[PDB]
Amino acid sequence: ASPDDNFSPETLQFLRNNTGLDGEQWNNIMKLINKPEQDDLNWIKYYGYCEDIEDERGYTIGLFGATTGGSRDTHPDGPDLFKAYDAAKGASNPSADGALKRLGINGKMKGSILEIKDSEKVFCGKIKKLQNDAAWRKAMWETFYNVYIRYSVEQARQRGFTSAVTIGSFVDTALNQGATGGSDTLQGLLARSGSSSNEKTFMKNFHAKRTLVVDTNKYNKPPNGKNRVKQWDTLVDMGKMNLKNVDSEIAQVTDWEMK
Repeated sequence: ASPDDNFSPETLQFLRNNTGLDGEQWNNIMKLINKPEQDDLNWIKYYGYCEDIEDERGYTIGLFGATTGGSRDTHPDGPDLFKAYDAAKGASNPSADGALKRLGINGKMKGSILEIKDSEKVFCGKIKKLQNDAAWRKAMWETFYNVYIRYSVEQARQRGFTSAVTIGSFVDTALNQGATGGSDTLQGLLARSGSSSNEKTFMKNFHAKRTLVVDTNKYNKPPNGKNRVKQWDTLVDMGKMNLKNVDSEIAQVTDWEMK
C-alpha cells in the first residue's frame, strides 16, 4: 500500500493542514470515490485521465470531473486546474495559458473556456504523461480542494464532525451531485438531514436522505447510486469512522457490480 506515494510530499502537507486527514485516510477516501466514478480502485491512474465524452463540455480531465469547457459547460474548472499547475511550476503570474505553453499544447483561454486546437490524441497524450508529475498532482489536489473539499470540510466542522468517513461522504456527494444550489446538492441534503449532534446518527440520516435522490439518472445509473452511498453507510455501521487500518473492509465494501 503505502498511500503516501499516491500523492506528493507537498500535497500531503496541504491536505493534512487543511482537512486534518493523512495519506492513508485520503487514499481510502479516493478508493471509495473512484469505484463508482471509474469502477477502478487504482485511482492514481486517473491523475492523467483525459477524454472527450461527447457531452459538449470539452475534455474531461483528472480525478474529479473537471472539463476544459464547451457550449454546455461555460464555467468549467479545467482552466483553474491548469492555472494551478502553472503556479505549482513557479509562475509569478500563473495562468491557464502559461500552463498550456509549458506543456506545448496548442490552445488558449477564450473567455472562460479553454479552446484546444490539438487533436484528442495529442492533447490527452500530453495529459497522460503528467500522471507522476508532482506539480500536476499538487495542482490536481489544490483544485479538487477549492471546488469540492473545502466546502465539505467546512460543513463537517460547522457541525463538530471531523471524521474521515464524514468528510469523504460529503465530498462524494458534492462531487456527484454538486456542492451548493438545489435540494439535491450537498447543501440541500444537509438542510434536510436534521440537527443531531451525534456524528453516527447524523450520517445515518444524511445517507438515508441521499439515497432518495442519488439514483436519479442524471447522477448515477441505478442502482450504482444506491450502492455508492451504501459503501459509506456500511463503514458507519461498522464503526470504521477513522478509515485507518481498514484495507480488508474497503475491499469488502467496494465489492459490488457497477450496473
